[PDB]
Amino acid sequence: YDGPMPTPRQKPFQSGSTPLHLTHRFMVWNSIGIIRCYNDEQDNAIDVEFHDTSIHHATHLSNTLNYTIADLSHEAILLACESTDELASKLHCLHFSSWDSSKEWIIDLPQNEDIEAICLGQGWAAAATSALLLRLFTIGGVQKEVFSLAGPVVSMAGHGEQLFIVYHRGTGFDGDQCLGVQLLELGKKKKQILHGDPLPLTRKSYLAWIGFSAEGTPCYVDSEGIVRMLNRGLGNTWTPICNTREHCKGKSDHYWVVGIHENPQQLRCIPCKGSRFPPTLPRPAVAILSFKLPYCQIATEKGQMEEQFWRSVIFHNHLDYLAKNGYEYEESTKNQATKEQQELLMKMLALSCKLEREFRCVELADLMTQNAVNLAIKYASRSRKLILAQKLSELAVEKAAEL
Amino acid sequence: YDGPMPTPRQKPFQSGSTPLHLTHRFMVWNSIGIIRCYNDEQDNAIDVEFHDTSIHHATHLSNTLNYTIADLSHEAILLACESTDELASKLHCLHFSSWDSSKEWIIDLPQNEDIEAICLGQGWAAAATSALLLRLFTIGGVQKEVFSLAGPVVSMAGHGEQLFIVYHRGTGFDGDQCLGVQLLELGKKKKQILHGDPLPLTRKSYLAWIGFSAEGTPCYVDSEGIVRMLNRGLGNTWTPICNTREHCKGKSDHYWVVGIHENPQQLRCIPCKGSRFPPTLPRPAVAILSFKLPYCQIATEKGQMEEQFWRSVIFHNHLDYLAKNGYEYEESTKNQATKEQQELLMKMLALSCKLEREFRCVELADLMTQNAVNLAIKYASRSRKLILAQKLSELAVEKAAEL
Amino acid sequence: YDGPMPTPRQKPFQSGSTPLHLTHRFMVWNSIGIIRCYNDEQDNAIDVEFHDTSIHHATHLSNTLNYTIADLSHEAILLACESTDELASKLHCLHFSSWDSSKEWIIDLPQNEDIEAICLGQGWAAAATSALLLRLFTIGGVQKEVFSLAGPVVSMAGHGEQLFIVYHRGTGFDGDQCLGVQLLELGKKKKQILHGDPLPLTRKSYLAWIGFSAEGTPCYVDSEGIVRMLNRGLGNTWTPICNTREHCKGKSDHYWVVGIHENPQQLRCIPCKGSRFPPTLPRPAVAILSFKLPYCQIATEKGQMEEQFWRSVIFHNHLDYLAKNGYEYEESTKNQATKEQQELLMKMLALSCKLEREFRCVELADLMTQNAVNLAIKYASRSRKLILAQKLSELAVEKAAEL
Repeated sequence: YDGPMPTPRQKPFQSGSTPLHLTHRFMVWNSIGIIRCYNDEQDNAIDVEFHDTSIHHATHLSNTLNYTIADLSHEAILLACESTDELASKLHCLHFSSWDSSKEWIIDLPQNEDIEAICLGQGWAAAATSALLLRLFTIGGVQKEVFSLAGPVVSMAGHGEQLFIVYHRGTGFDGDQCLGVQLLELGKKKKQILHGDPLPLTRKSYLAWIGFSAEGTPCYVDSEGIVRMLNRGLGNTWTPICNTREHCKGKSDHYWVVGIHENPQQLRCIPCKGSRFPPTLPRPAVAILSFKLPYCQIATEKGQMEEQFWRSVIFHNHLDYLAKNGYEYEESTKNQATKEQQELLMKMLALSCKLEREFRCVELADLMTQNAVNLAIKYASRSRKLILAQKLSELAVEKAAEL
Repeated sequence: YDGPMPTPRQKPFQSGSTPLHLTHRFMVWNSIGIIRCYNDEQDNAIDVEFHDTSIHHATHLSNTLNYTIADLSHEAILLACESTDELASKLHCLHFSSWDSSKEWIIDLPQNEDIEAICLGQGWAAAATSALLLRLFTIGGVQKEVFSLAGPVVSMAGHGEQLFIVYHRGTGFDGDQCLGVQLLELGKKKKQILHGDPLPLTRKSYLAWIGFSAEGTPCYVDSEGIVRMLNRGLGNTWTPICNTREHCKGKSDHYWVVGIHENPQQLRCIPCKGSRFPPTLPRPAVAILSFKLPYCQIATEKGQMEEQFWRSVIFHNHLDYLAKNGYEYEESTKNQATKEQQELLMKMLALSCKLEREFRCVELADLMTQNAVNLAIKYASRSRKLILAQKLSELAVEKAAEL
Repeated sequence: YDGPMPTPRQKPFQSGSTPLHLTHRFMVWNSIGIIRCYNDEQDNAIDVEFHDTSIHHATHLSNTLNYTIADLSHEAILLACESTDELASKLHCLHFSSWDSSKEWIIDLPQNEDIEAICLGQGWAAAATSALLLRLFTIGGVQKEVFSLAGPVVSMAGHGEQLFIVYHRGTGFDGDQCLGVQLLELGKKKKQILHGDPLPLTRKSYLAWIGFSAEGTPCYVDSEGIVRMLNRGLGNTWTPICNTREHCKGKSDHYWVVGIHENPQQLRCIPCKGSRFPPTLPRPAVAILSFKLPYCQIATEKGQMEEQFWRSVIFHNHLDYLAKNGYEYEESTKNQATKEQQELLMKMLALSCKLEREFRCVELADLMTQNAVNLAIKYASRSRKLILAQKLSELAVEKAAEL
């Protein structure tokens, strides 16, 4: 027939890695460091580098078992290899931060089970296998819980107690993938935050990179340069926070995401000219792109301030998440966020007042604090906006009644 | 091959509209009013009518931008048009209920982004775009939050703070659609009630109409005349409440749903002979169909009363929803519902008692109030049903212990 | 084309039944009893047997209506038949445990609606029909709620107030099924525990058996012998608890699951040589297989004890479920479970201490009770593990601070 064709399911990958066929490739490049693998026919070597030299010294390994998957954190180095006709699939952990004399452990998966993806969390490690199993391990080598995956894994990321799994929930058509996300919190109270929700992607695009921001919010990038971030303040939906194609000059130009930071806001990525991944040598330079939510009429003052407001809102939801889970957060960052947002609301209200859009001013005042609304009332008494001042006063009464 | 064939995904639509190819078509017909579009080669006009003349005067617009999507509420008129080679896709709002002198605003979507569906809520508006984005706007023109859709939108509806999105979650086979529902509450505490649950449809049918009842419960109709309603009292499942094919006399006869009302119960729709949608002229007459849940042996007294009981139960769940969300509800309606249900239970218990089904009587008494159970005990002492009276007494003891 | 092919959706089935084409087949074989159907051209008979003769006497029925689906519980016998050109699809219940003189009821489904699956709960019965409807009935014959199914049903099971539905959520490819699970609790507070989550299956396998353990935990088996159980302590994920292929000697050997028991742990199944289901005559013998979670390096002492620990953890989650839902549970079973787990942790800590893996000892002590940690501190003071004793002491301080 001549209709829709099933899209081939994309293969699993480690975020921040370059393809396996390269002689000198990146196994992982994140906010902790870089892991490179030089593999020809004579020898196979793995080199580990840390951005902060104080964390650990540079580590060089002789890749005898031919490790093809790697992840790096401030605690350990995680390595994995598939099975051969003689050896089993192995998970290798270099626990360099351990305070004891045993800084290494390795485990063999059962017969005919191959590791397809790994990720490192805070004090734990996870491995998705060809048996549609997810195996949890402590950073010291204890086997934790095991559960089955609803489909073949695509990529896996970890941060703190959070586990971020993207897998094939179905079969897409006409170039589209059919991906689902399983988001778990592996603390003392186990929670499945997302029960295989559909992962939004740009049409005819595939998954290019997943992970967490340094502050601990799940994020991912598709092959069309669209960067999306979990919106905890919007029912755990996914909000686009950047479009790396706006910084590209041609079709063959791409950006290779390395890390995401919310405070200060910066998207650390490698500019790539001619391909989607940078060559290992010479050392590529990390670029810093700004985040921009895809808002309408962003060239106008209204659209510009509206984008700044909602970007400030979503990039400070992590403070509430750190508070709800007992983590440590700076109360000063929370206060600066509110002041930054109340200033943008006040400037947007003054703009709507100049445009004789007084109903819009009351809508903006609904997002304001009680102090900001009281200030907007006196600004409305000024400039002879008498009815607007009355509507704002009635809004201030309603806000005080909500307490 | 000769097997299952992929079903073509149905295109987005506005509920209560007639096809675009008509010279004189309905853009939207709901419980607020009617919006018609007359478009030939000479001129293009849009006419707005309100069922209640006291709400607003009849509005006539010169459709210069060729708006093809429309929605209507007691607050504003929402219009949208796709992009051309010279103009961008635009969202136009006629805020006629505004108390200020600015009763109009329009916004341009970014390049190559087209509006595919719109809907109006209480004080807000939403637009699903070709970029798989959902854009939220206040009724006054402020851009609110934005998040990505898991698939191409099919239809969109709003009521109060609720957002009702139906989209393609996959690809169906053999005439079946693969639809998912995302139900959000956009109040001060954002909630995603349904994380893309599968939307039940009749086999080989497509989505024909979605929306909310006047009381605020999500409902939808498929192409086979099956009307389904969210059952908040049954874990947010979907319960069939009507079958418009029972009122049709032939295959070519159809009913075109306009609105759904829970108190009093009535399904307002347009009878259509020969097609699925009514012609614009002459003005079609609104028919009132009754709701009937698809219960077994409904011709018998037992099945008839069982259908009346569960229809009364599901059509009063909205009272609990209005109470939990601080909305205003009549306590008298809640009391009349319970009295209506306790009377049906009492008549079903008397029927089971006549049939010497005393175990069934105790099952019916489990659904009764403590006062109704006490009354059933004295009715069981009467007519010499001594063991039944003892079982009902032990049930009354258990009910008092649950407090 | 030459690519992925759509997998034909498997047909609905009753768990514990043998195919319909057999002259003498099992309609259901569970922990309550056996129901056999002998059907040739001369006569059609249904025989009911109870494992405990004290429950009820053996029942013999003349299958005049040609019932093809059956389920059995300690309360009633449930039978169902499809519709013919003269008769409707019927649901027949033999309420043998009733304390009244009416121990039978039957109901007719509407025109062109056929029963596809049934299941028995505590005091209720459910039937999934060809109209994509789920109909609830009390054990005495009262019609309860009705809601629509997101797809064609595959199998259905019930236990207490829990309803376990597996259905087709999509179309799989290359031999894979696309199954979803809807898990409901039908008590006085209706809950949808699983909103159509994807059902994990072994690749290229189909669903072979579903049901609940005697303690009330959902479980299911695929065609590759993998037995999975709901992990309530792991965010309602699914954990493999057995692999019946490890007990098979050849490809043609299979195990036919009958029941699952958590305390004592035993998987009751019928060994089958040459086919997937046992012949009705002679009476097959019920085998008892042990549960084994698929852990790595299970031949070693570490892997063996780690498997025993997590098997003990998951097979005692039902005690917490019985407690949260007011059911009756033995506090002695909960105490024996903790003692069994603290002993395994203590032996694993002593093993890690012998291997000079002191960081791993602290990880194991995190899973210990406060008394077990205090004991591990004195064991660390012994054998001159001074730093380990300090780390365990700081862990004991942190545990006391969590109260």
